[PDB]
Amino acid sequence: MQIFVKTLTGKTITLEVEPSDTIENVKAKIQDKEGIPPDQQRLIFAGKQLEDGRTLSDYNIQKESTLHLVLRLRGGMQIFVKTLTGKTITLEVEPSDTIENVKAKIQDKEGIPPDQQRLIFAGKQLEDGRTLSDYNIQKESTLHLVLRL
Repeated sequence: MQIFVKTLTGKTITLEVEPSDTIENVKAKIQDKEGIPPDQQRLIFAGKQLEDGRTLSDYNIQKESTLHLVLRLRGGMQIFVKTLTGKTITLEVEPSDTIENVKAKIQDKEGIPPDQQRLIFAGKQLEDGRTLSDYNIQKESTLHLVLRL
């Protein structure tokens, strides 16, 4: 089971894969093969950005499927969002971003509706319309993420 990951310049990276291999795994094989760090890699198939926690079968990737690899330099503001199971999810954000916005980023990466997310910082349940600066959330600050009861 071969798949083809193609870069902007039409460079092909060919990968031997299995249905139950995750996207994180595919990104690791790319790092191994090309020297590109997984955190700079974005993978696209059927016009969908592919999520680390999902498998190739999840996305209906079969033999000789073609994926597109898109690369990012990255800017200067990350925060950590931490579940009480200990999964740390890192996010690229700006001071003027609202909690609503962060919650939409969490939706993408985890599949959790915003109305079900509770974000906690400095011991407070964070409000959707207030900003990171409002709460003095800074570079490499950690927010707790917990579910609606």
